[PDB]
Amino acid sequence: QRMGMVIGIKPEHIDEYKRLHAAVWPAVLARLAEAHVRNYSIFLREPENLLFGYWEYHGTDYAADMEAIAQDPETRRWWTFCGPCQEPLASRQPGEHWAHMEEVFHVD
Amino acid sequence: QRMGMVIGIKPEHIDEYKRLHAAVWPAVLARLAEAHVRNYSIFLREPENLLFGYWEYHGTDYAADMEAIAQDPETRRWWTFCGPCQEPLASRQPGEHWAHMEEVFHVD
Repeated sequence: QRMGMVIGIKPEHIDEYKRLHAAVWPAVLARLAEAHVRNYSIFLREPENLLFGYWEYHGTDYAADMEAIAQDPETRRWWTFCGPCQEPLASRQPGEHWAHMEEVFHVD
Repeated sequence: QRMGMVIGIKPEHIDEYKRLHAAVWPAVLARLAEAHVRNYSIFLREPENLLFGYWEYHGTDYAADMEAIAQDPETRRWWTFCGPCQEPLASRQPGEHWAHMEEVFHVD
């Protein structure tokens, strides 16, 4: 089960965002493995200033495991550094930070 | 070796684009495997009207295999139907159709 998501990034914080993601806290990565997320990549487009997230989720209850991560106190701390670099899409859904995208094609 | 790429889509052709990619010609899919492209997904964002492509390339000379595909007469026919649905990024590089994105994070 694949997922693609998109969020804006403030251009003055691209280098900071990059620096953070060159060394993600190993427990945050462990919290993500624990929620069955695998093969997770983030890609940057300039000058449109967009981040595109891609990951494969091998779990059973997505909205559960996502709420699990969301109150793990150390992941919560981590997001205090990512967030101010980010610019959630004005067109996103209520409750969304990253905006979910619709898969229209796959081939193994 | 992962790749992420982005292109715009004309919103009046989203349904056509979706219809085409629900049943891609098997020879196009086969020539893509021939060029070592695997786990290839495309995602749609509305209302921003962006397509985000993701694939993993297990080859050894990317720029070669990408012009192998590019004059395979069936794949060229195929692109006669995708292209007109698409809107290449004004900010893209000369010679680009889809625009390359920079990976800034990965975890297995």
